Amino acid sequence: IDPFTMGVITSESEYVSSLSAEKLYRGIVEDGNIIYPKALPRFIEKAETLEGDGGPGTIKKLTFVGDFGSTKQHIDMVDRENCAYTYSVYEGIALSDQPLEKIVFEFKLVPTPEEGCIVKSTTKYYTKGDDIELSKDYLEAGIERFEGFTKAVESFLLANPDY
Amino acid sequence: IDPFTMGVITSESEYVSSLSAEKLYRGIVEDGNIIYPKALPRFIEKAETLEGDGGPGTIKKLTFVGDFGSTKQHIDMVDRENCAYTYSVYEGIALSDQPLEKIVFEFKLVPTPEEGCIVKSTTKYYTKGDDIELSKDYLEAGIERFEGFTKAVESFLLANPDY
Ligand SMILES: CC(C)=CCNc1ncnc2[nH]cnc12
Ligand SMILES: CC(C)=CCNc1ncnc2[nH]cnc12
Ligand code: NA
Ligand code: NA
Ligand code: NA
Ligand code: NA
Ligand code: NA
Ligand code: NA
Ligand code: NA
Ligand code: NA
Ligand code: NA
Ligand code: NA
Ligand code: NA
Ligand code: NA
Repeated sequence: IDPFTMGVITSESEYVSSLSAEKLYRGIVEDGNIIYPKALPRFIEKAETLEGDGGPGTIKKLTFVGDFGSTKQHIDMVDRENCAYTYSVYEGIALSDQPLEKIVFEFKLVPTPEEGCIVKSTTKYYTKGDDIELSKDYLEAGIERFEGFTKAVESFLLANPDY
Repeated sequence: IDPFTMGVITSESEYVSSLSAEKLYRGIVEDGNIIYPKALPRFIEKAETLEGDGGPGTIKKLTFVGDFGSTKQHIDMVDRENCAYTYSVYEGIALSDQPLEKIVFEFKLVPTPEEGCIVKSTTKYYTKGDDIELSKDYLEAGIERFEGFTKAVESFLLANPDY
C-alpha cells in the first residue's frame, strides 16, 4: 500500500523552580551565550549566535567541552510574555538504528505563588522511515538532558543573582 | 629563536572502589562493549571494536546518545596482571582556543585489603602550538568524565554481579 508514515514521540517533564519565571527565561534565552558555560563549565564550552538577532529564525550553536562535538539550535518560538521557548535540532540525531527527522525542545515557565515557577519541559522526536523502535532510555535521555540544562542554569542564577 | 615547544598536562585522581580490581578491569576492558551502555544507558549508546583483538593497537569507538557524536579510543597498553589500561583520543579534542595533539587516559587498579581496590586515574593533555592556555574547568573536565565512566561501571557491576 506504500503509505507515508511518521511518528511524533512527545516526552513531558515538570518541576518547581525557586527562581522566578522571568529570570530563568532571561538567563537561558537572552543571556545563554554567557550563562550556559557558567552553569555547565565542564560540559558546555561555548554558546553563540550564528545567524539572527535572537528571535524566531535565529541559529545558535553549543560547543561541548572535550570530544563531544557541537550542535546547532534552530530557534522556532520566542515568547517573552509567556516565558516560552522552542527550538529544533536537525543533525547528529539518529537514535541507534532509528533515524530521526528532528528533535524539538520546548519549555514554558509558569509563575506559581508558593515558589518561583513551574518549569514545563517537552521534547518531541520526529521519526524518519517506515517503522519505529525507540527504547525508554533514549526517550528519557533527551528530556533529562534538556531539563538538566534548565536546572543547572536555575542553580547558577540562584547562587549568583548578580546575573 | 624558533624552538619546538610542547606541554604535557597531567591530572591525577584516586578513589577507593568496593569492587575488586579484577572485576572492574574485566568489566571495562574485556566486556566494555556490553557494560558501557548498561552502566551509562542515557549517555553511551554503543561501544564497539573497530580494529584489532582487544590488545595494544586496537581501535574502539564510543557512540554517545543524542547529538553528542562519537569518539575513537586507540588502545595503547593493556596489562591484565596489574589491572592497567591506557588509551588515546586524537580527534575533536581542541579545548576552546587551545589545540591539542592528543589526550591520553590511563588507569591502574590496585587491590586494597579494606575495600576492593584503589582506582588510580590519569589524564594527560598534549598541546599543539607555541603557547598554552588551559583553564581549570577544562583540565578537570577530562579527568572527571574518565573517572565518572569508571564509577558508573563499578556501580553497575556491584548491582548486577551476574556480569
Ligand atoms: C537525545 C538527547 C540526549 C538529546 C540532548 N540534546 C540536547 N538537549 C537539549 N538542548 C540541546 N541543544 C542542542 N542539543 C541539545
Ligand atoms: C576533555 C574531556 C571532557 C574528555 C572526556 N572524553 C573521554 N573521556 C574518557 N574516555 C573517553 N573515550 C573517548 N572519549 C573519552
Ligand atoms: Na553547575
Ligand atoms: Na569540544
Ligand atoms: Na557539530
Ligand atoms: Na552535535
Ligand atoms: Na513565584
Ligand atoms: Na516516513
Ligand atoms: Na548508571
Ligand atoms: Na548519537
Ligand atoms: Na566521531
Ligand atoms: Na567525538
Ligand atoms: Na579488596
Ligand atoms: Na609545538
